[PDB]
Amino acid sequence: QKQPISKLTRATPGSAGLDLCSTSHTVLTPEMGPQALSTGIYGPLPPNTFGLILGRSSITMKGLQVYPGVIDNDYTGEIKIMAKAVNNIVTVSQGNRIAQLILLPLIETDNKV
Amino acid sequence: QKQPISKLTRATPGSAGLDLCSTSHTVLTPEMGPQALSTGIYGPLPPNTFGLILGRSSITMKGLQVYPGVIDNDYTGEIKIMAKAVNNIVTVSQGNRIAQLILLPLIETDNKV
Amino acid sequence: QKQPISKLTRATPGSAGLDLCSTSHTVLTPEMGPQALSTGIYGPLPPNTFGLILGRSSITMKGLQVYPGVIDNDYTGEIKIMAKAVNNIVTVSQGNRIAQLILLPLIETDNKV
Ligand SMILES: O=c1ccn([C@H]2C[C@H](O)[C@@H](COP(=O)(O)O)O2)c(=O)[nH]1
Ligand SMILES: O=c1ccn([C@H]2C[C@H](O)[C@@H](COP(=O)(O)O)O2)c(=O)[nH]1
Ligand SMILES: O=c1ccn([C@H]2C[C@H](O)[C@@H](COP(=O)(O)O)O2)c(=O)[nH]1
Repeated sequence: QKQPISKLTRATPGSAGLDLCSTSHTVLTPEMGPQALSTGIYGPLPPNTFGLILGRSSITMKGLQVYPGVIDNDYTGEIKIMAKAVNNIVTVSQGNRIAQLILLPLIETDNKV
Repeated sequence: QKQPISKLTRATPGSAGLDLCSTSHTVLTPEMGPQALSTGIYGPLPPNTFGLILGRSSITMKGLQVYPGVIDNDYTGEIKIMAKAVNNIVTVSQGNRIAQLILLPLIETDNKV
Repeated sequence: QKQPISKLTRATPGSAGLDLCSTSHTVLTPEMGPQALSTGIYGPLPPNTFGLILGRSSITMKGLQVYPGVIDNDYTGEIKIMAKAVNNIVTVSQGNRIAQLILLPLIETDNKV
């Protein structure tokens, strides 16, 4: 876009996740293995939070696996969805909502950096 | 059931997850792709929390993949486990503990709803 | 090791995850299904936290799936990474960073234990 994370929207007031759509039309087959789908949405995240990319249930049930992804607080690049056709040929259309971004507290530890 | 989430139990005091068993006997093959397993347990969740469904390690190691699922705070339907046989035929018996529900803080943002 | 979790390091100040490497050389094929990779790193976790094991994006994109794993607060054994070659033969070398440990708040409920 570059579009910030503040332009994502959430389905309902109770929704845990911010919806992420692909900006591309993409056809995916099982033998293709993981593919990085474009979102046009960019990091970074609110202070003291990090992000988790997870699939939507309807999409997962339709045979498209989204691999859990961690977005770091200070990531400033494009948020991509890591996706794979499980059994069937899977077609993603431009603007389909394919994943969700969940925001979570970033816990501070003394681990060396 | 309908059974609320307050009837789930946790393995040990330190357990992060609430145990979820299937209420059905189900046989799963790899070529079947994702299947939604019944739990008889229903949303909604404590205030300002959302839920994450994840597999148990022993089950995952036995060849049954549970796909991460997001339960929204205000979801009032039945919590299903999205499961797939990875390589082998997998048999689930009634009342086997197949997944776990982890509760997490729901972070409020200004994103449009 | 036995090495505590306090010896893990994080890539950048903003990194959500603590890096986990395999201590073994391991070759993984798709027909092998899930394998538990050794880390030499042991629980337990900071008070009132639990742990989530997730893959790294580059590794996932290279065809190695890490299955999400839950580390309980009071787990005192070795943290293993549950991994599977998706399509291709995957080779893991000693000390490759293959996964990440994310720490999360442990929410207290009244569920029976
Ligand atoms: O599903 C994902 C996973 C990661 N990333 C970006 C954000 C992360 O901050 C960065 C580095 O990822 P890791 O290799 O640390 O997981 O890659 C994504 O866009 N999507
Ligand atoms: O593994 C899952 C994922 C989702 N849901 C229910 C709860 C969610 O609030 C609802 C909508 O899911 P999403 O499509 O937003 O992920 O479906 C489940 O029961 N199990
Ligand atoms: O990916 C994983 C998942 C689990 N465990 C260990 C830590 C958990 O506390 C313990 C029991 O796991 P569950 O069966 O409750 O998920 O196994 C791991 O080392 N790695």
